[PDB]
Amino acid sequence: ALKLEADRLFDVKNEDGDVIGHALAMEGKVMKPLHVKGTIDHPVLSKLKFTKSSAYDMEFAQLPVNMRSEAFTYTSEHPEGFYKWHHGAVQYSGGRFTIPRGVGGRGDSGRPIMDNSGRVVAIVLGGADEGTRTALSVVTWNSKGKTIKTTPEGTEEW
Repeated sequence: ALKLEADRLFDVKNEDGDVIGHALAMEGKVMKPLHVKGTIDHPVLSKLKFTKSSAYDMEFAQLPVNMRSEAFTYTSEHPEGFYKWHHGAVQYSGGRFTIPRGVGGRGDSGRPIMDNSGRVVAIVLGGADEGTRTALSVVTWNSKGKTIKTTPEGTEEW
Protein backbone atom coordinates (compact mmCIF):
# COMPACT_ATOMS: atom_id res chain seq x y z
CA ALA A 1 0.00 0.00 0.00
CA LEU A 2 2.13 2.89 -1.24
CA LYS A 3 0.13 6.06 -0.80
CA LEU A 4 0.51 7.24 -4.40
CA GLU A 5 -2.17 9.81 -5.29
CA ALA A 6 -2.82 12.72 -7.67
CA ASP A 7 -2.14 16.33 -6.77
CA ARG A 8 -5.40 17.54 -5.17
CA LEU A 9 -4.49 19.25 -1.95
CA PHE A 10 -2.40 22.44 -2.25
CA ASP A 11 -0.94 24.88 0.32
CA VAL A 12 -2.03 28.50 0.68
CA LYS A 13 0.72 30.68 2.09
CA ASN A 14 0.94 34.11 3.73
CA GLU A 15 3.25 36.99 2.76
CA ASP A 16 6.34 35.54 4.47
CA GLY A 17 5.34 32.08 3.30
CA ASP A 18 3.70 30.46 6.35
CA VAL A 19 1.16 27.78 5.38
CA ILE A 20 -2.11 29.24 6.66
CA GLY A 21 -4.61 26.95 4.99
CA HIS A 22 -5.35 24.60 2.09
CA ALA A 23 -6.94 24.57 -1.35
CA LEU A 24 -8.48 21.54 -3.04
CA ALA A 25 -9.37 20.20 -6.48
CA MET A 26 -12.84 18.71 -6.35
CA GLU A 27 -15.66 18.29 -8.85
CA GLY A 28 -13.87 20.36 -11.51
CA LYS A 29 -13.04 23.40 -9.34
CA VAL A 30 -10.15 24.62 -7.17
CA MET A 31 -11.61 25.92 -3.93
CA LYS A 32 -10.26 27.44 -0.73
CA PRO A 33 -11.76 29.22 2.32
CA LEU A 34 -12.31 32.92 1.59
CA HIS A 35 -11.08 34.01 5.04
CA VAL A 36 -7.66 32.53 4.19
CA LYS A 37 -5.82 35.53 2.78
CA GLY A 38 -2.73 34.11 1.11
CA THR A 39 -1.60 32.60 -2.21
CA ILE A 40 -2.03 29.06 -3.57
CA ASP A 41 1.45 27.55 -3.78
CA HIS A 42 1.06 26.38 -7.38
CA PRO A 43 2.45 27.90 -10.64
CA VAL A 44 -0.73 27.30 -12.63
CA LEU A 45 -3.46 27.56 -9.96
CA SER A 46 -2.26 30.82 -8.46
CA LYS A 47 -2.90 32.63 -11.73
CA LEU A 48 -6.59 31.74 -12.03
CA LYS A 49 -9.48 34.17 -11.64
CA PHE A 50 -11.19 33.20 -8.37
CA THR A 51 -14.88 33.79 -7.72
CA LYS A 52 -15.85 34.81 -4.19
CA SER A 53 -18.81 33.41 -2.21
CA SER A 54 -19.00 35.31 1.10
CA ALA A 55 -22.16 33.59 2.32
CA TYR A 56 -20.30 30.28 2.41
CA ASP A 57 -16.71 31.31 3.14
CA MET A 58 -15.73 29.82 -0.22
CA GLU A 59 -13.59 31.02 -3.09
CA PHE A 60 -13.37 28.99 -6.27
CA ALA A 61 -11.94 28.85 -9.77
CA GLN A 62 -12.38 26.47 -12.66
CA LEU A 63 -9.83 23.68 -12.83
CA PRO A 64 -7.70 23.66 -15.98
CA VAL A 65 -9.04 21.07 -18.46
CA ASN A 66 -5.93 18.99 -17.75
CA MET A 67 -6.08 18.93 -13.94
CA ARG A 68 -9.81 18.14 -13.99
CA SER A 69 -8.97 14.43 -13.72
CA GLU A 70 -6.74 15.04 -10.63
CA ALA A 71 -9.57 15.85 -8.23
CA PHE A 72 -11.62 14.62 -5.26
CA THR A 73 -15.19 13.40 -5.48
CA TYR A 74 -17.89 14.83 -3.26
CA THR A 75 -20.59 12.80 -1.53
CA SER A 76 -23.63 14.25 0.25
CA GLU A 77 -24.37 11.08 2.13
CA HIS A 78 -22.69 10.96 5.53
CA PRO A 79 -24.14 8.46 7.99
CA GLU A 80 -23.18 8.89 11.66
CA GLY A 81 -19.98 7.16 12.66
CA PHE A 82 -16.32 7.88 12.00
CA TYR A 83 -14.61 9.72 9.16
CA LYS A 84 -11.02 10.52 8.40
CA TRP A 85 -8.82 13.52 7.90
CA HIS A 86 -5.19 14.53 8.23
CA HIS A 87 -5.03 14.27 11.99
CA GLY A 88 -6.97 11.05 12.40
CA ALA A 89 -10.59 10.28 13.08
CA VAL A 90 -13.43 12.77 12.82
CA GLN A 91 -16.71 11.70 14.37
CA TYR A 92 -20.06 12.58 12.89
CA SER A 93 -22.90 12.53 15.35
CA GLY A 94 -25.87 14.78 16.02
CA GLY A 95 -25.52 16.76 12.82
CA ARG A 96 -21.95 17.69 13.89
CA PHE A 97 -18.36 16.75 12.94
CA THR A 98 -16.11 16.79 16.01
CA ILE A 99 -12.44 16.13 16.72
CA PRO A 100 -10.60 16.00 20.04
CA ARG A 101 -9.86 19.31 21.74
CA GLY A 102 -6.42 20.76 21.12
CA VAL A 103 -5.97 19.13 17.70
CA GLY A 104 -7.22 21.58 15.08
CA GLY A 105 -5.90 25.09 14.60
CA ARG A 106 -4.33 27.45 12.10
CA GLY A 107 -3.37 25.69 8.89
CA ASP A 108 -6.33 23.28 8.96
CA SER A 109 -8.73 25.43 6.93
CA GLY A 110 -9.44 23.89 3.53
CA ARG A 111 -8.67 20.35 4.65
CA PRO A 112 -11.25 17.81 3.56
CA ILE A 113 -12.94 15.27 5.86
CA MET A 114 -13.41 11.92 4.15
CA ASP A 115 -15.01 8.49 4.14
CA ASN A 116 -13.24 5.16 3.62
CA SER A 117 -14.02 5.01 -0.13
CA GLY A 118 -12.08 8.27 -0.35
CA ARG A 119 -14.84 10.74 -1.06
CA VAL A 120 -14.94 14.20 0.47
CA VAL A 121 -17.79 14.63 2.91
CA ALA A 122 -16.95 18.14 4.09
CA ILE A 123 -14.38 20.95 4.17
CA VAL A 124 -13.05 22.41 7.44
CA LEU A 125 -13.20 26.16 8.11
CA GLY A 126 -12.70 26.37 11.86
CA GLY A 127 -13.73 24.99 15.20
CA ALA A 128 -15.66 25.68 18.39
CA ASP A 129 -14.45 23.83 21.54
CA GLU A 130 -17.17 22.18 23.57
CA GLY A 131 -16.02 20.22 26.57
CA THR A 132 -13.61 17.43 25.69
CA ARG A 133 -14.16 17.98 21.96
CA THR A 134 -14.23 20.59 19.16
CA ALA A 135 -17.25 21.06 16.88
CA LEU A 136 -16.11 21.88 13.35
CA SER A 137 -17.49 24.63 11.16
CA VAL A 138 -17.64 22.98 7.76
CA VAL A 139 -18.98 23.48 4.25
CA THR A 140 -21.02 20.62 2.74
CA TRP A 141 -23.37 20.26 -0.23
CA ASN A 142 -26.75 18.50 -0.15
CA SER A 143 -28.12 15.96 -2.64
CA LYS A 144 -29.43 18.72 -4.90
CA GLY A 145 -26.01 20.37 -4.91
CA LYS A 146 -26.85 23.20 -2.54
CA THR A 147 -23.91 24.57 -0.54
CA ILE A 148 -24.56 24.59 3.18
CA LYS A 149 -22.51 26.17 5.96
CA THR A 150 -22.62 24.89 9.55
CA THR A 151 -20.91 27.14 12.06
CA PRO A 152 -21.10 26.33 15.78
CA GLU A 153 -21.40 29.05 18.44
CA GLY A 154 -18.01 30.50 19.24
CA THR A 155 -16.38 29.14 16.10
CA GLU A 156 -12.89 30.47 15.45
CA GLU A 157 -11.73 30.40 11.85
CA TRP A 158 -8.59 28.32 11.23
